[PDB]
Amino acid sequence: DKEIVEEVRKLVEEAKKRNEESNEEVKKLVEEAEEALKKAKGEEEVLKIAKEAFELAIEAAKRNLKVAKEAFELVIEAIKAITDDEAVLRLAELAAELAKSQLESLLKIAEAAMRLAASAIKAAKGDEAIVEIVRLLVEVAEEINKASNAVVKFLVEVAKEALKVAKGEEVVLEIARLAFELAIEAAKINLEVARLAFELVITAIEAITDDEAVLRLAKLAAELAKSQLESLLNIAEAAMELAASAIKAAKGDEAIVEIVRLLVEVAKEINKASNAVVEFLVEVAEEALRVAKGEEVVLEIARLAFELAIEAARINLEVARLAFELVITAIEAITDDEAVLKLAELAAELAKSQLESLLRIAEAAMRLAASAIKAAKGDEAIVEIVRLLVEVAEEINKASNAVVEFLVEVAEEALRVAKGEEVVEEIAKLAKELADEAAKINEEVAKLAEELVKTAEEAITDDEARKKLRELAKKLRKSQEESKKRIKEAAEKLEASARKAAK
Repeated sequence: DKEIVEEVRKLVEEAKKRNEESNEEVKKLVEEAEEALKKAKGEEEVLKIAKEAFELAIEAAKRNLKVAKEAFELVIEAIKAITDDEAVLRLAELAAELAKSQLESLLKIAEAAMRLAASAIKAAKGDEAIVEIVRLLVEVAEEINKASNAVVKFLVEVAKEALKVAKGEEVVLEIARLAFELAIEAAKINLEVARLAFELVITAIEAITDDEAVLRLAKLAAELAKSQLESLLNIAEAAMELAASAIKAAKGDEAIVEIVRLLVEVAKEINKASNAVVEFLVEVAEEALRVAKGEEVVLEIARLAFELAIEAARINLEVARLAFELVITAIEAITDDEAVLKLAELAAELAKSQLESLLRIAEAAMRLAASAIKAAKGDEAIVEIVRLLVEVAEEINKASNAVVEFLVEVAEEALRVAKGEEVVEEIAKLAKELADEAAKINEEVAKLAEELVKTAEEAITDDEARKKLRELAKKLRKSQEESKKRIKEAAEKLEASARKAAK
């Protein structure tokens, strides 16, 4: 019991002092390369130094996983024994502290690699050398996400094992709460390494002369942005299974509402981290549009940033769909009309989050195009930017509709189980408001898009381009009116469900 609770306690301490030595050997490793870069008078030699230095950091990241995986595998073993639920919780808190250490050590590795790339950029005179540096840094940061998610997948595995042994309810809520906070902590570690790597691409831009490399730094920025977004999506998928497994061993209804309530909060941090990395991506594009002197390059930047924004709305949508099936699952294990009414609210709260998240994506692609207009000269290239823009807007309506239909699908299940009359009435109340909040976003998006076509029409002369820009304005109002219709039809389908299920 305590003779093996003390054992894992001593295993975590050494694993944390190995991590403390892990990035210690990395800080010394970076300073050496910085000393060599400072003195090495070369250009193919600045790259070979950064290359093998980035590779040493990638290996040290794979080392931290070899420690954490062997350490987590041991914690699982000590859970196989131990009868006391009062001492599984001890073992569960020890695993959370361990994974928070590996992720802190992983962030510290990327920060040291972040320094090395900047040292490689000063001692690099050619544009071709700068771009090969950033392409090597994106390689390191992409393995930092992969190791960060691996630590998360192995922690939520430790939680799953401790849940099967858990007999008491309050022990389960603690296990769930402890491992949700780690997914949240890991979500912010991923956002930290994104902002760092994005600011390096900025300093890489400020050293570039040609317009060719500026496009290659935007492509390299778009690569990391999808990498950061899918890395957060995997985190969301990790907390989903932990939420489902925490419910299979959940005692009663109050424990399941609280498990879903904690689940929603994680899905929030995923939306707020997704938003923050999309804004960061747009600034790098804005820093790259300001310096671009050619329209053949300006178009390629906005088009790449809009693909990111579109893919952001789709990952915003999957995280919603992940959290919505889980809410449906929780309703299946609820016997109280009070705890099923409190599962519809937390669903309608996760819906308002995805829409405010969708809007912030839209607002980001707005100022992206706005900067593209100013960096564009000629009515033709201006219209194509608006074209690529309302494409983003059309995928904001569709993702909004899908967000509402997912919520109505959840209301349809809570209704079928709500055997009480005021519950049927309450579920319908809090549901139609998300449709009013949906049409409110659909109008906010349109106003935003309305300012942009007016902006484009001002910097336009060639009458034909005005006809093209007029066909897009008609296109945009068309898509948001359809989206407005597909939202009323959802509330109409749902208003005829409190009718059936109630007297």
